[PDB]
Amino acid sequence: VLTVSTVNSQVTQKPLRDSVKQALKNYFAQLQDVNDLYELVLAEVEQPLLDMVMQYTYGNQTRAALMMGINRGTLRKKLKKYGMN
Amino acid sequence: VLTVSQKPLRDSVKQALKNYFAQDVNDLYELVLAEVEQPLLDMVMQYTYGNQTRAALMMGINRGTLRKKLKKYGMN
Repeated sequence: VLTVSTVNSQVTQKPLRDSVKQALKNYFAQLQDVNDLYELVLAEVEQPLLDMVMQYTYGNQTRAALMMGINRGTLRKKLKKYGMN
Repeated sequence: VLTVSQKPLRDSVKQALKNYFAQDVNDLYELVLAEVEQPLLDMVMQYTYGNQTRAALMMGINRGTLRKKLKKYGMN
């Protein structure tokens, strides 16, 4: 269960989606028109995911793709997309 | 651009994967994706007050994809 630790005014522990809700919330007030919010968020999440995965598997695509649950082709598509290849 | 009150959202994702990895995986992608789509759909839908037309435009996806996803997370 993906969770994130944090420190409040005085330390705490909420799921990942919360951080997402906050960023989205914060983002809206930041406006004054959006048109590619999806791809925008995906990228802000796929890359860190890729890093963590690739880091674990010492860049071993195969062993990495097997972890995320996707085929090598796709993985390569994303890496190349985020220029990590 | 997507940050939380002041670092990027990606940092949270990275830490969440850090604590998680600190424990095997088989469908990590979907795991993370759902953890990101639900709140997204939810936030956008609430933002456009249920106006799926504005929502899809805002997200950059067709009405179908939006209905598909919303339905996927029982947000229908």
